[PDB]
Amino acid sequence: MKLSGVELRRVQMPLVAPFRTSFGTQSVRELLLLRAVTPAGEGWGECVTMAGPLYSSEYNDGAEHVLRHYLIPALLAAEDITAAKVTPLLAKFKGHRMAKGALEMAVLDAELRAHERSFAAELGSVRDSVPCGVSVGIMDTIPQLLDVVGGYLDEGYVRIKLKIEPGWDVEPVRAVRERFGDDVLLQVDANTAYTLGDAPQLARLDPFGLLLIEQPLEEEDVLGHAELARRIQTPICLDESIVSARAAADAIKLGAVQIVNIKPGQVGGYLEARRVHDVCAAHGIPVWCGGMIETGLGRAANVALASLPNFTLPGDTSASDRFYKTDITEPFVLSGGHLPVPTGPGLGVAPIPELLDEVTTAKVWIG
Amino acid sequence: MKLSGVELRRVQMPLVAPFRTSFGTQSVRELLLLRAVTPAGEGWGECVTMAGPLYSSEYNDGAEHVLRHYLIPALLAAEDITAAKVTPLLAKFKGHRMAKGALEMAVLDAELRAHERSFAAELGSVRDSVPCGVSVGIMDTIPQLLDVVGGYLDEGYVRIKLKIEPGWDVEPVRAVRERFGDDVLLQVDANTAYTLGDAPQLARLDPFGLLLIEQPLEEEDVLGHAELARRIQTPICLDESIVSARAAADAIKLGAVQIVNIKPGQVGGYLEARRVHDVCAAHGIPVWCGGMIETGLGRAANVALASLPNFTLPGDTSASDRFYKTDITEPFVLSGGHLPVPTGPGLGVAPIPELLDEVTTAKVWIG
Amino acid sequence: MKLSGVELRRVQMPLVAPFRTSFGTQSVRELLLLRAVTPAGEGWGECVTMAGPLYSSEYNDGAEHVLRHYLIPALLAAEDITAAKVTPLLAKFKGHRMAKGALEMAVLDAELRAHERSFAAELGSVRDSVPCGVSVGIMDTIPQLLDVVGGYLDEGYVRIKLKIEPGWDVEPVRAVRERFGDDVLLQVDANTAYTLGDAPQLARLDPFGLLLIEQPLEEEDVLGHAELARRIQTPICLDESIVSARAAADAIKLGAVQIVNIKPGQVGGYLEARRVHDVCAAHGIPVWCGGMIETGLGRAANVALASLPNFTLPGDTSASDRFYKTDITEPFVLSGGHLPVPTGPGLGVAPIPELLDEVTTAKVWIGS
Amino acid sequence: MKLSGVELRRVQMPLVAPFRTSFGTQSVRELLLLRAVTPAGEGWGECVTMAGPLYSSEYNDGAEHVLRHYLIPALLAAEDITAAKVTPLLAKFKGHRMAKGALEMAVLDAELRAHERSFAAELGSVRDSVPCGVSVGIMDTIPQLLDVVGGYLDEGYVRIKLKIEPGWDVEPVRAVRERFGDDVLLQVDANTAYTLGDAPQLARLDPFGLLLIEQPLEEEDVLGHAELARRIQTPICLDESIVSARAAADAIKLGAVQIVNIKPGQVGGYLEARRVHDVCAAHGIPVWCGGMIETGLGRAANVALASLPNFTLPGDTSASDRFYTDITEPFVLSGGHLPVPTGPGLGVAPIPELLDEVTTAKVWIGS
Ligand SMILES: O=C(O)CCC(=O)N[C@H](C(=O)O)c1ccccc1
Ligand SMILES: O=C(O)CCC(=O)N[C@H](C(=O)O)c1ccccc1
Ligand SMILES: O=C(O)CCC(=O)N[C@H](C(=O)O)c1ccccc1
Ligand SMILES: O=C(O)CCC(=O)N[C@H](C(=O)O)c1ccccc1
Ligand SMILES: [Mg+2]
Ligand SMILES: [Mg+2]
Ligand SMILES: [Mg+2]
Ligand SMILES: [Mg+2]
Repeated sequence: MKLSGVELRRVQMPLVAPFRTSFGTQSVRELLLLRAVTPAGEGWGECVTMAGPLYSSEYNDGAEHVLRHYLIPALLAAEDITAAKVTPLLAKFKGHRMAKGALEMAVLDAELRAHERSFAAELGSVRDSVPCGVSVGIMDTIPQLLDVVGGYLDEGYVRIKLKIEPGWDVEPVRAVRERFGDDVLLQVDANTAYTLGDAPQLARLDPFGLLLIEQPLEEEDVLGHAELARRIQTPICLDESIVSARAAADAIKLGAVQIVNIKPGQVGGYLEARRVHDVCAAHGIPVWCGGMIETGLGRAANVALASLPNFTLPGDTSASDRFYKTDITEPFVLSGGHLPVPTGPGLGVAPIPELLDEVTTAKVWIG
Repeated sequence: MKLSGVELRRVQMPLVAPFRTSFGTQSVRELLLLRAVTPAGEGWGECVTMAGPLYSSEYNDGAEHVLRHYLIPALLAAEDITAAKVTPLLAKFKGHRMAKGALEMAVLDAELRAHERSFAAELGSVRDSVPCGVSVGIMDTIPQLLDVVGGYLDEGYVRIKLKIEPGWDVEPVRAVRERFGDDVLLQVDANTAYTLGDAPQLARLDPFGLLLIEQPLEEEDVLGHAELARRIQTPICLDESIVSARAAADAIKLGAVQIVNIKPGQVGGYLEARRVHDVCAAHGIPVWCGGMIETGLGRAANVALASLPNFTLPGDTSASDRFYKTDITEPFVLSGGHLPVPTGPGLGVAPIPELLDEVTTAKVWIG
Repeated sequence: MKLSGVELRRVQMPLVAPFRTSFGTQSVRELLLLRAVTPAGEGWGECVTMAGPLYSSEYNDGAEHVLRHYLIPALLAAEDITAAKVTPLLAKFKGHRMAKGALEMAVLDAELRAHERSFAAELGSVRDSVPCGVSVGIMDTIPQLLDVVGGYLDEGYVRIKLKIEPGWDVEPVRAVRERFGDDVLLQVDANTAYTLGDAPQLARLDPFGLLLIEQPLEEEDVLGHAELARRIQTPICLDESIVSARAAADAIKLGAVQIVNIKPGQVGGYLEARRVHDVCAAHGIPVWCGGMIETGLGRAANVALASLPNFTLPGDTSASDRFYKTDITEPFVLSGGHLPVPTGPGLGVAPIPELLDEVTTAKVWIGS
Repeated sequence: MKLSGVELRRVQMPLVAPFRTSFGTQSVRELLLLRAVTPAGEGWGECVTMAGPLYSSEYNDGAEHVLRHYLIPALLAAEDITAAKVTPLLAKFKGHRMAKGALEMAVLDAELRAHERSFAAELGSVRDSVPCGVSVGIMDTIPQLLDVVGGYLDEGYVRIKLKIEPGWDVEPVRAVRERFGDDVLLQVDANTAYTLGDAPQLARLDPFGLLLIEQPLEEEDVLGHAELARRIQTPICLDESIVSARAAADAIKLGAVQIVNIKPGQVGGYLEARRVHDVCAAHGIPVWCGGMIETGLGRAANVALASLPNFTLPGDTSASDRFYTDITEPFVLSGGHLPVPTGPGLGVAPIPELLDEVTTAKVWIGS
């Protein structure tokens, strides 16, 4: 396979409801989409960067620049290209895992469509549907949270994940546990908002039987997470820190993590994502799939990934209408708390051209 | 697809020269071959068991029985099969990794042929050819050994591996180093033939700068290998002990292994073999591909596997003519110390019926 | 003080000689300069990013973008500004340590000039001049390397650092040792080019008595460096991995490093650089100052930093004419293998406008 | 800058009420004050030594002697001095951290005023006010204590700290918890009064939700503190043991401490105090600022220091009217907080009428 070129497309899609996290409230999602063109056909990738560098150092403009001037040219200059060979060819470029992963996603989509093989087949799926949780952001009031959580439970989601913050942590959890019982799968995500010194306060969440606390401390404080694991009873889940299979290996060796959140864009592609799943499986560490408010493209790839054997916890693979009234692909519709693994070649979904054009704010061809 | 059936075939192929290890001399390789047939097409698998349970608990007759009465029936009874689902379907059957791996190899060959995809593509190859070492057995004299080793170096092999045993260790290595110099990649394999108490004698191998010592102690004495690593300087390579990705993870955690020999049949298939490669890579542990005097079928899958990124030491992926004057497939011919990674769909090679029938001693159809 | 604005100036400076490292041969150094303007006066900062993201994830264009659209706007919106408050104000922007460090450098220059205090005073200098080593890149032949090393020793540099790479390691070190003796302070830098599996080959460096092997493995493989340290004899020095005081603390706790290279831009500024120095001092770990082929501006701040008490090994603070025939500032001239710590307010140095304009390829004003 | 001289002053100041700790009952605080004179201006330093060697080996008379005959001469003999060079210049004198820290304090005030820069600026303050706790000494009865702490809570203090001793520990804590509730920030300090053999009693303090136990065992028993920390559940805080940044580093490496009390005079000055803050911060260890019943001079420097980012627990930086009247502008509590001074240097200076009023001795060491 020789890479003919890549179309970078900048897309803006409005959310049905604002989503508030430890670093801001967002009403519209700005995305970066890649259409890789090979003699065999087209392939699509999605970048999980956002407008600004508030979640990680990568953001849309920087991803677009590094892709346009380094990564895509490097692949275009290669004598032969395959999805597996993408990593060695872009290795001399330090960092930029989300851009690399988006590019690899597009390459792998094209490659697999050429072989009439799905992402689920290539990654090694063993399930035909995946159980799906939902991630509920920070709310302004407690009743407002209880209402949103009850609505999502009525829709059939099998797990609730609450974004927590200093000043908004023990109370919601208590409110949700009191109104909805102890049998609901409940977990929290802190987005690096705490410090090892906040260990007593986080221990106040022990009686509520959460499945996990996701990334309480800073991205690079792996040892601090191992220390925190000794002081609380809720299992520690790492997200922002898990950027590679080697990173998961090291965090496990150090006792810093008991459950791993695999974000394919964050680890540099779905291939590395499978590798993270595999090392965690070898060490007895459960994994689940993380979300980034993706379109149907990334959502489809994520459902494929989430059907692998060591995904023993429901992922952040919600339905399309949880974020978008109109997805740019075939919509993902919740059925009994589950999503069906796509079966078509490649991603099993593709942009609907009229819908994609209505949300396209920019496009450029690199060739 | 749905598995339509499996042709189980017993093959007897004579070796160019006897091959002697700490547990016996092999002169005729008795093998078990599998032909899986689906509506999509054919696939070939090879079992690496031997006639008797001298290397492991698995042997040809026992493999045939467990395949015929448990594994193949279980796969035939599934509504849908994929190479990835072979492991969950055969999970209720404890053990029998080599038979399972052969069955998976045949299913995967058929699956990949249906998609016109090579083993190298599915496993994640990054090289078009692999560098090849050779494994030299125990000899009667030192001059014999020196002549055989020089003959293999003149053929262009890039690494020499010496089978060692009590009474045949320090002297052959000294002889090889004195006759051929310090630049030859040299390593030894003992096949569990030593004991922790023999640690001083193995330390007598320190001055010669071997790459590794392969399986000094027994299959289950992993802790003993960690102790041996504290007592000797030559890096320790585990073979018979590496039966799964979890086994490798555990041995790495215990400081029992610094280089891993991946034998796909021994770990239960090529998919598990890739998982072992990935687990080792996350821990900084180099891997290389192991041999079992396979035919061109297993040899082709081995070359594919050995082209993955963390196979950073030359494997036991020798040419066909080091073992067989003919071989049942298109031969693997050494060119500049390298073997070319097959590019055809599936294994990229298939049996030549004329030759295969000449060496078949039994065949049965299970469907 | 409120920041009135920042001038971003892009500069292109030709090198006296090519400089080759594990990721390329460089003939011209492309730089970012920041001119912070406050009611009290001016301050200068320098970014240590390079043209492309070959050394780290940050590169010139990306640094300029994040500065222009996030960091400088964030500071302009601050009611009160001090160099110390730069870190909390930019905390919500993850990463971009080199851009942040350049901005903090400019703010700190302005603040210290407003208070008539030098960088050396603010950082805690204890000596008036610093000893200087030199970093020599990969060469084409061994004789070329021997000639360059002898020439640099004749200039009076007190330490030699050789860029090493797979295939160009044991031989250059053996050659330098044989010709120039056992008393030359010698050390090597690999720029992440090796792997734990390459441990035997790096052990072949054990007899030549190097001070350190700098960053043999990847940035994020800290455990791998501790394990290499168990298998070899030369002390392990971390460079690319030391991005913060917390990073240094963790590497020391894990046994991954015995000597730390402090690159102020790499850790996000000179205040964090001091913090790294203090952490390493508290654990008995020597530090030395790292270079990024900076102008006289970054060089002045670097010698100031390198005059702190725990910088007990010569840093990559070479003289100006080692890289540039004409520095944009007053030059730094080697005197007996030392450079003098500036004494003026702030950096103790400022760009000479005729010289700076000759090498300026772009400039933009971001302001209120 | 060339030190012109230092005026040594003995100050005797009445406390609002006696203050009792496990090492004695206090009725008047005798202190030692320093007036450094440089050509650029004046600076004031305070020594935290007390009348006798009851808290540490340093006491007022001995501090004055080592200053008058060794430390001040050494600084006077120097061509150029800066606050930073004070430590290297007095380094050949083993020990005497409190005297050196006071001398450094005065030199730094003079230096900072000469550059019209505050202490908070040099140290790197990021907050304009700091939250203040109060330290309550041993009382004669349980109700007597409750009146004192309730009065301190009515004044607006945000944390209550109780001095403990053999015979005064579980009971005062139970009383405060039941009378004043579970939301009061409460901690205890033993001043080395217990042993590892007393570990059982200190385990009885676990149910009441204290923030920490300050210095249970002797200053030099760091290992015993790590042994204790395994055995009890309330966090361990070290005070007397933290005498340098290297000492905090060593205690953290040994697991002997999770919260550090930074006493600038005890660690040898405010510069070292900042270094201790930075070391703990790099290790994820919260710090808080400690008091030594200082005047407004030490109180101003302590408030500045306590406004650095890792002071995440309210320090012993109580209001001036908790002990005194003060020889500077009093520090008046506002909503449980004190304001960080903004003037040059300390931002405060003695009011001559009040300073002379309490001065018992004066001597000039100079040129
Ligand atoms: O369902 C979805 O798509 C979202 C789930 C989600 O919260 N993703 C991550 C996280 O776990 O931090 C995230 C990342 C950035 C902002 C907000 C959230
Ligand atoms: O090139 C080849 O196929 C041979 C390499 C080799 O020695 N394989 C293994 C081993 O490591 O014990 C083996 C195991 C059992 C019998 C014979 C060999
Ligand atoms: O003398 C100087 O300024 C340079 C010294 C030096 O080598 N700096 C670093 C390094 O350590 O790799 C570096 C980083 C990137 C390119 C080239 C060098
Ligand atoms: O509020 C204040 O200034 C005092 C707080 C305090 O108790 N300081 C220390 C200590 O922690 O042991 C101390 C030292 C000497 C005597 C009495 C107390
Ligand atoms: Mg998360
Ligand atoms: Mg073997
Ligand atoms: Mg370096
Ligand atoms: Mg105390």
